[PDB]
Amino acid sequence: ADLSELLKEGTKEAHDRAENTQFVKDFLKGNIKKELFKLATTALYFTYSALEEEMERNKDHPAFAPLYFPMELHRKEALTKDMEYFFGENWEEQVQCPKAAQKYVERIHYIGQNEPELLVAHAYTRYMGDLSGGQVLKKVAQRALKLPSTGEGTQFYLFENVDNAQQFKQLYRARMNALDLNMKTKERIVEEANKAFEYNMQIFNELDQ
Repeated sequence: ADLSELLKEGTKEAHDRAENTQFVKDFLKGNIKKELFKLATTALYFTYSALEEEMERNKDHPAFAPLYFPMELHRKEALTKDMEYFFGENWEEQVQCPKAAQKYVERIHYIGQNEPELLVAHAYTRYMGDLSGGQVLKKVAQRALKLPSTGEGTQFYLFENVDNAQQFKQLYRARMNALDLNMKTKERIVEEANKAFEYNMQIFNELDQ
């Protein structure tokens, strides 16, 4: 069967779990304050920094190269602008990676340096999710926090180099389904994706407290 299908079905439970967390529900209803949003943004910065470091490291690797999309997808530069907006120019001195997020970062670096064929598990749970929910989540944050309408603080949510999200998202699935993979390697990818959903759930719970 198709990897994209195995992932849609084999991660539906862990997807709904992390999606039904208290943080996500409070966010959708406009009930997240600035400092808490700054903490959540800090966590995204170190997470995407880690993942994109490993994607660059494996940009030539046959089990990942077709999905290397630095211009279309990478978020580190956008998240840097948002950190600059929320904390000022010396923001790096002002923040530390949260404990649950550091555990996820370690797992990203381990996968990128030892089992690169599973990197697609972490890319698929991140950017494909990010691509669809971007505009909806951008709007609620701008309103809740009264952010400038020139976009400062929400650049993470804008994929400036992707003309049509729906068309790119189709092209990405097709590339993923065309990766030369036996049925064993495929199932490891679904399990690593469930692991990723679990890490993101633990990051959300840490933010709730």
